[PDB]
Amino acid sequence: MVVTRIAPSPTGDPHVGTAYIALFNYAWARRNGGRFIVRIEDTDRARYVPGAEERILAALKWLGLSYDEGPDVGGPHGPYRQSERLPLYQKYAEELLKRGWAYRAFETPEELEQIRKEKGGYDGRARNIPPEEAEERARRGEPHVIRLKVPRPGTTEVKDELRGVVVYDNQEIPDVVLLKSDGYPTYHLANVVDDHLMGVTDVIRAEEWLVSTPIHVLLYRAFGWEAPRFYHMPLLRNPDKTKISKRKSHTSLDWYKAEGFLPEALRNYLCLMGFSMPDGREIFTLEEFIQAFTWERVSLGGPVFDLEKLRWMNGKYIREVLSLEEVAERVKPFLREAGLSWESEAYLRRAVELMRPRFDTLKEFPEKARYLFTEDYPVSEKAQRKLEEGLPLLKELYPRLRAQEEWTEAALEALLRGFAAEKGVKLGQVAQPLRAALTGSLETPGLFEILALLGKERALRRLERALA
RNA sequence: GGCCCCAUCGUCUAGCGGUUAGGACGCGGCCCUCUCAAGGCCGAAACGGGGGUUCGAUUCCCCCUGGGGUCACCA
Ligand SMILES: Nc1ncnc2c1ncn2[C@@H]1O[C@H](COS(=O)(=O)NC(=O)[C@@H](N)CCC(=O)O)[C@@H](O)[C@H]1O
Ligand SMILES: [Cl-]
Ligand SMILES: [Mg+2]
Repeated sequence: MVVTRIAPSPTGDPHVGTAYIALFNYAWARRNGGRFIVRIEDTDRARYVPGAEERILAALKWLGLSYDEGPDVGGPHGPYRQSERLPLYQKYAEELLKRGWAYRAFETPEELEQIRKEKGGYDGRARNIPPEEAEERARRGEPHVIRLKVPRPGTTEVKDELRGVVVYDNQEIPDVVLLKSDGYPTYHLANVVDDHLMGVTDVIRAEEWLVSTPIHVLLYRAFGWEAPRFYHMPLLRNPDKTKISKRKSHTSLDWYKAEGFLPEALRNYLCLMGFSMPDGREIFTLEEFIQAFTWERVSLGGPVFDLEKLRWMNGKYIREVLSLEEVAERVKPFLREAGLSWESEAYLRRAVELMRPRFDTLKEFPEKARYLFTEDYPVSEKAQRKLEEGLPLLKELYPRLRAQEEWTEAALEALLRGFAAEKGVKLGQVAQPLRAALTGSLETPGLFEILALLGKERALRRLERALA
């Protein structure tokens, strides 16, 4: 059938590139009624960042993905952490040794640096060590690595499902280290052994790996295994076209979550990076994505990750895809994180409704609608100016307001409209300064809905401090 | 620098021999209107260069340019 996987490396924050690739693997597996695996590639102890693994697993679930086999969901071919499979790689590295497909190299890091300076890259000198002496020197505990014994001279063909066949000259393929002197494997060894053992048949990873692929094709041969299909995706980029990175862009998924980006939108956005719906539609669900997926509709150029369009899409979701109630729920954490409180669910909901079209991130709601939840709100210089200029007519309106019994948006509007008429003045000349008195701002939702919201007492109690 | 991949508006893209080269973000204008948004309408904005193939190239082939990847006991 079809078995795909995402093989994150726990070395930092949950990378957006990781989500991007995981999405295409998830779609392809489901579209074929296959399996989607998660394998944690923690083989480099120097770059290992404790706490990374949980964070990446949480981020994929947050985005809406699900996996069938993995670290925390079990599976027939585990463990799903390479660090727990160490003995396994040893066994296969030694098997290559016997098949004559690899050799032991004893050079120190320093000698290798020197060889690289003279000949540029390892020259395979350890191949000239009699196999018996190599084995003997190993039993003595002498530190060493196992390298892939590339067939020289020759040519190695890689088949990319998206670009056709690409020919590599074995002279372009180094005798890569398979097993490190600390007994840990290199990405190359672990990847093939594990992809094979876990049944993967469709390898989808970014294009940065295409040139390493020939090494993998040769490993599958050395073991006498069948190679899976390869699909190399384009690399997400910084605005300056360089491979996306933390110094020039936001690459951390936990950053997007903390900024109030809806996971559904971030997901939707990531799908338009190298893929597009038949009918050009750009707002769609994860389920529609799976259903429409097709390699024929994948673009191969490296897409710039545009934060502005992401904000736009996030706002589109907030106002057209989610219900008023879903938005009101997702806003709470951000209200709490801002130290604001809401009286009740009804109040919150109405507040969110009034602001729905005025914020693109959940974090912006507490910011722009602060005056609706606390009395501790800023007053813009522009709002203060408009307040003083209209102070006189607000004083003449105050008594009319205190007299008003039906505190409804409809009633209030008819009241103020009439007040502006009799005073021979545009509603705006009385509506603008009242807005500043109530909100401390000049950019808010409709006055009547804002006036009604708090209730007669609350609204007037604030209008009074303004006239004071 | 060697090797490999890629190439339509500023950005994400549709196109898959013949189109007024379409859509989206963003940008400008207009309508809406009590502010700001949201929404609607209009607009400016692209096929990197040179060869070919073909009646006919954005599209098919070659070269150059640009961008990216890799040449690590990193992934
Ligand atoms: N800027 C970018 N744009 C788009 N995709 C990007 C990316 N950066 C990383 N990726 C892709 O995300 C997945 C995991 O990245 S990663 O944590 O560094 N780990 C690894 O690359 C290796 N553990 C796995 C390689 C493989 O899948 O065979 C891998 O599929 C990797 O290719
Ligand atoms: Cl990074
Ligand atoms: Mg145009």
